[PDB]
Amino acid sequence: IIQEFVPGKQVTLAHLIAHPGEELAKKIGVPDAGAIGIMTLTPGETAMIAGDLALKAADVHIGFLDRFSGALVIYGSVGAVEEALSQTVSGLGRLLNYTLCEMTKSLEH
Amino acid sequence: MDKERIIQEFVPGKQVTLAHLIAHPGEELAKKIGVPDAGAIGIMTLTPGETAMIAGDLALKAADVHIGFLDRFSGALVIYGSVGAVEEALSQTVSGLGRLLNYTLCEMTKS
Amino acid sequence: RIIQEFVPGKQVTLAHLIAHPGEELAKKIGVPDAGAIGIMTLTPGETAMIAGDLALKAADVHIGFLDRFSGALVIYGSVGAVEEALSQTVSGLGRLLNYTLCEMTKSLE
Amino acid sequence: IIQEFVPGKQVTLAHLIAHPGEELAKKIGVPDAGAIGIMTLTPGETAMIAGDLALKAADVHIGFLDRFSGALVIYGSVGAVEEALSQTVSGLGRLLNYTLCEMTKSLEH
Amino acid sequence: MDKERIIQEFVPGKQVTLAHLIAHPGEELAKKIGVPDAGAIGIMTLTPGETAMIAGDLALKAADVHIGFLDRFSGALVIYGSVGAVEEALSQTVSGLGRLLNYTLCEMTKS
Amino acid sequence: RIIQEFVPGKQVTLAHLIAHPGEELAKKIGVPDAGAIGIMTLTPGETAMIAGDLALKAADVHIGFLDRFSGALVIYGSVGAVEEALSQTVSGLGRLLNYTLCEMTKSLE
Ligand SMILES: [Cl-]
Ligand SMILES: [Cl-]
Repeated sequence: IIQEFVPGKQVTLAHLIAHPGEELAKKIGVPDAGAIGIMTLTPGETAMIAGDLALKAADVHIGFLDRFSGALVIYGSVGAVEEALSQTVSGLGRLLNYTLCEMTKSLEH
Repeated sequence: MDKERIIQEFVPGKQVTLAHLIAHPGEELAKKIGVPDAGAIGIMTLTPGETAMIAGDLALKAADVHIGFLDRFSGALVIYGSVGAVEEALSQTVSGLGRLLNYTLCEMTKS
Repeated sequence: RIIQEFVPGKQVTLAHLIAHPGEELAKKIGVPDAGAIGIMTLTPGETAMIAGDLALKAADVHIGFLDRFSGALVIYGSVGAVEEALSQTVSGLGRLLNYTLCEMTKSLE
Repeated sequence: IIQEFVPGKQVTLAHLIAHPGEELAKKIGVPDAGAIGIMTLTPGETAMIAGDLALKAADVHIGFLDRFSGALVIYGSVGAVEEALSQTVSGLGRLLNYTLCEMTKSLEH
Repeated sequence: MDKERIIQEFVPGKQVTLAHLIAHPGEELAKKIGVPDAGAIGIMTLTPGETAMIAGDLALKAADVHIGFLDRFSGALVIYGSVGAVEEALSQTVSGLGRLLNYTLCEMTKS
Repeated sequence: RIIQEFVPGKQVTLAHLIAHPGEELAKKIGVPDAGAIGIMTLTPGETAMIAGDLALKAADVHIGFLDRFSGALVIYGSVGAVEEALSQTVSGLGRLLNYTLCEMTKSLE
């Protein structure tokens, strides 16, 4: 039989990369910051909503925001990126009842 | 052994997944989204994706908003204007899709 | 484990008769102040033109809305004409093209 | 468990509309021709391949060709559109092993 | 009763579905596809869609072809050039995706 | 009948060690004439940067290829370094982020 589909509302991951470094940062065209934070979101348009939440949560900036894939990549100090990721995931839960993920981190060194 | 392949038919459901008002997006976010800075940006996700065209027309007729972009393949509709205008456009677009085309609807949400 | 090869289904998802919409509702929908309005949705969306042709060939109706890709068709005319157009279009899509079909629905105020 | 997916190669329909008429033709932005032929194809890029096969099969022209949906809409005389549809479906089968459909028609009147 | 909703995880397979040479497309078709008239147009479909970027780079390095368009969301790659160049680019792109990235491959086909 | 709400899975689909590629193969791939090349593919594609960081943090490797969206990562360095980077990256994606994992594969000529 025909299967009917719609997008789910999900944060697939929300990951803090501490001190990614020059090589990695250049490859993805983001500043060589203290941290880069990456979120994968469904539907893809969520990246626009998440970008707003991140910017208002902490002193971070947007590396890139892609409505197609749903990727949101932010950068700034390690503490600011951690706070922005945490508040963005929690806000998507509170405002829009997203299925959430745990905040994960890759430490410096 | 290679995985078995099976042909599967799929149809999109008729659903508005997001209808969200971003109040006071700021310059950085507006530039990254790729629309002019405005009082508000409205974000909709439509399934089937092609409903974005009808949704854009409903939005324009409801209030003094502008189309940022409309993507019939991904199902995105992004509008901008005043907070009040964007709110009204989102509300009336969702209502219209429900009333006239029997869409499953989401709540109108706001940041 | 299997690999699913995705292909589109053919489905009529709405086939609705609005008997005597009246001046205000006709204006809202964007059609003349007709005896009836008929609203159909189907997928694939580009096949709305197929439904449009079947409706026109079936009865003395006119097209209020049809485009290339939306999968929505709005027709208008007398109640009998719109009823016949909807009935023959749904039946035709099922018989000729093996669409999965919804029930006809109607509103009268 | 995670479901893995890829596109299938399918002609979902291949439909000849004889004498669609001014109203329908204007709505879809195609000339008011003797016939309009519509094919739905997966993957969507197939519409580009099908367009070539149709144009070389008969004296038809392309109304529109959409790589996103996979729609191919052609126009011309009833006989030319019938031949182009028939040869396009058969060619996709021979050249690319597409899953095919039956050719369908909506008659004049 | 409303239909039950179930969240389902999906992943794209790694597959080249089409790698097709359109010889002598003609002016009408080239215009509708939206590329210059050339001796040939090459059409590829990639899954995951994002592989279109790597595929375009493989194509350019293999032969004197040009990118018509490359769509990382739909998985489309459309190239153009001489029949010989397009044939070589399609062949080497498919081969490279298989050899280096373990893609499931289609046959190189031609009209 | 059910409505499926689609969300992306997390999967590592290739994790391959090429020991002593040699001058010609290194040039073909586009990296220095290193002791080893490591090739990974994963989805969602934008998460290649996560793998890149884990690889760099794990061992003395360099990134030959990484971009924003492709889901492909190429690293290079000594055989031991590339082996360690691949092993720790695959393990890390599984443990930290609950990716579904493939087996490590290797080629030596
Ligand atoms: Cl910083
Ligand atoms: Cl004609």
